[PDB]
Amino acid sequence: GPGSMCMAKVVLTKADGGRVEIGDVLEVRAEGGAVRVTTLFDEEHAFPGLAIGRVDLRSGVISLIEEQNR
Amino acid sequence: GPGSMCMAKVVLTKADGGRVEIGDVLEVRAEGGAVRVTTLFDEEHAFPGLAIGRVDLRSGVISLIEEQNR
Repeated sequence: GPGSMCMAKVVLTKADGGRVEIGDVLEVRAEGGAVRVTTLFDEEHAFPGLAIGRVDLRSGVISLIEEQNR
Repeated sequence: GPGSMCMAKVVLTKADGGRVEIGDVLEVRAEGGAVRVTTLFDEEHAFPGLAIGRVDLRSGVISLIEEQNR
């Protein structure tokens, strides 16, 4: 199989108050105005006005929050 | 049954310019003015004026950056 590795899921909330979730994530990045997310299958996603809030390596979860410096 | 667990490292830099690294990280949390870091062995570290910059599950690496929202 693939051997030793780690992977996770991202969860976030829209300006509408709607929840959104992304599986099979290999990396997450906070830019100077947005959060970026990239999967095992090379799909990239990007969300303006977010920041990275919490990370958990036991559960395999990342939670994003709405940034307040903007 | 196989082990489902993962852990990371955290990397950051002090206001004195001193480089800092933390191993065996279980979870990380950005509060409204500080980052907190908790280990697999129930130790804890805390750092005011940081935010989470990157989370790289492929490598097991978390990177912190200086908060601009002060």
